[PDB]
Amino acid sequence: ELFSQIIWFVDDTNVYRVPIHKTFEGNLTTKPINGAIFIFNPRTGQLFLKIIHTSVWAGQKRLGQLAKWKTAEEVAALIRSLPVEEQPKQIIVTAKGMLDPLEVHLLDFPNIVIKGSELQLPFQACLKVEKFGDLILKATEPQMVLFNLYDDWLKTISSYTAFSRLILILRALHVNNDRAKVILKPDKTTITEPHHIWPTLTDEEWIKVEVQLKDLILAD
Repeated sequence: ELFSQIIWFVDDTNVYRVPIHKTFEGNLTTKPINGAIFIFNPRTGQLFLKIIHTSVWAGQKRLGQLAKWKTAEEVAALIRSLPVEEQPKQIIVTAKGMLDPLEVHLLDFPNIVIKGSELQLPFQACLKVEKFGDLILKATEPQMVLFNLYDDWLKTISSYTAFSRLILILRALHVNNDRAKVILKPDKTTITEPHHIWPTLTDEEWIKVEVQLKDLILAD
């Protein structure tokens, strides 16, 4: 199932980013900031972060549409740089407009099945995590960076449990950033290792955190 085959979630929601601002003259700004494609392996925790520099948009119209195609191009490029045995067997998109661009970009990979999903998996929230947000903001050229979004969790829990824990974190951060961060710091001495994304907590502390995140998402 979702935990067997190499599977990737692809999120395009942060690729083309135009902050909403009204100029002194009363018009909306149109200038983009750097974005990123998130490509996520839910069994291993592996994240490929492709940073999208604003220079790539210079020139053309209907950039929201074009960004779906850019995302697909970059997914295809990643696949071609990997050995066959590391290539995904399934690609899952939560955005419907990704389906046709991916289908056209992956015609050379007949093994790869592309499907849509109604799952709420908001990588948007990673833009609020400073490790990622700063890296994206400050980039001066495109590049790709590797991450392990499960930290050391798989030493003691299953991929299923880790995936659930991550979705709860991202969803909580997405609906209520400030309260999510409070929940994720239960003690003054709670820290996050420099190479980790998330705090170091005991598995009992995580049970309690996970209930509170669920509650926060339910409260909206």
